[PDB]
Amino acid sequence: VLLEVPFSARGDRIPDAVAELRTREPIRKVRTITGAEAWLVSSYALCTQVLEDRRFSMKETAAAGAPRLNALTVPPEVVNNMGNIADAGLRKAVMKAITPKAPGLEQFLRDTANSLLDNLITEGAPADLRNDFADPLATALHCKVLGIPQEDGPKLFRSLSIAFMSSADPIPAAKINWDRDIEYMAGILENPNITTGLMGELSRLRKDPAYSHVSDELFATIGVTFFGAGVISTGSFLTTALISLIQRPQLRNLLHEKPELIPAGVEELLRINLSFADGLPRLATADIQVGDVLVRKGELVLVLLEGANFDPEHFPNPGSIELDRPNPTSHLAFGRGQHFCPGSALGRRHAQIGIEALLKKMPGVDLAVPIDQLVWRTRFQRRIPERLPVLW
Ligand code: HEM
Ligand SMILES: Fc1ccc(-c2ccc(/C=C/Cn3ccnc3)cc2)cc1
Repeated sequence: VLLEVPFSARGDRIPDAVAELRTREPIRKVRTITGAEAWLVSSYALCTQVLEDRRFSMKETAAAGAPRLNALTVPPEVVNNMGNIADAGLRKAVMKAITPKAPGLEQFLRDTANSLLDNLITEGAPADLRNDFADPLATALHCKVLGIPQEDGPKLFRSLSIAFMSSADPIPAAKINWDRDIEYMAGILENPNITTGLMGELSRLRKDPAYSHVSDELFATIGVTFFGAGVISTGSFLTTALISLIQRPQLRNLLHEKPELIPAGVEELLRINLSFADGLPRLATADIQVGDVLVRKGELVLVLLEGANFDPEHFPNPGSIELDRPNPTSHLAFGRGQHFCPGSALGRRHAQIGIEALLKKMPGVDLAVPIDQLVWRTRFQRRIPERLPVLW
């Protein structure tokens, strides 16, 4: 049979097959869960080529009749969300609202992490570091960043186990949740009490004549999409980074003893992270040579992030965490090119503060079950354990 993607939902180890593929066929034909054919790209060189050539288009993946990685979970126009934000003149305001350096935000993150951890310690081991630490921390962070009530976070969070599904077919619950969450964000924009964060700023610009013909639809869409992408990405990254750290007691102890090394540690944890369950999809808008393959206009290309990030040509001894690499931020964990993650700095800070807090409170943190007992979520856009049971 034609090789099927994805290879494994496990986020604790890279399949031996990725390295064989990278060496022998760094661009290779595969079949996606929809039955469509696609080109899987797995070397640093070819992954960077695709992501830096805008003729491999994110927007066009949404075209009717295209070969699909998975079913849309947002309206087709929303696949071009960042381009819509740019065209509306809103990129700078969005970026300023989501920087980790906003006054009080870092201290809020620290206080929230420490309170979550104190609750776990009071209750006693075992603790679930995903559902009762990493995801709540992500959720609290994004409510603060958006300027919305903390008590609204849990309901918004509960859309995400459906919103970020990677499904062969359209998902009826995804539309129900999308429409409801859009209505929530539209109400937020009409709420005079919402004056801070991303939604407070968007509410102001919505009433500013310089933005008078931006649609109410776009303003609410920004709220739903930034909450969803930010929460799912940060909660999932921190969860799987904590596994990688628990798997490395020598590194855990070093970062505990020398917390000034945590930023370098988080950068390597980003590099080796397996959180993205599928390659990043793009549709060719011209015939383009990629390695030994002439990709044809209309074909689907999938950029495998761990293909690039474990490439031994670019990252020697790729499975080893090294805090002194000469090319440390040159990984693709945040993508590359036109669609580079707009939340990258906030995502770094969320993980840095979360790990700093956990190592101080739980220096002896260890898995409370054998690692093979973790239950890896399937048919999802991220690789995550359903529960992360730890002791300390
Ligand atoms: C460790 C945390 C995160 C990781 C690993 C991550 C990863 C990524 C990656 C790989 C992309 C590129 C997708 C592509 O090119 O197809 C991306 C884009 C995106 N990220 Fe993140 N992200 C993180 C945190 C965040 C946060 C905190 C936010 C917002 C608050 C965010 C919002 C977005 C959005 C809206 C896009 C789409 C950009 C576009 O279409 O041009 N992400 N992210
Ligand atoms: F009910 C729902 C349905 C869908 C969503 C939803 C889906 C996708 C994105 C954004 C993906 C872009 N992206 C690429 C890499 N990381 C992130 C945002 C929100 C939220 C609630």
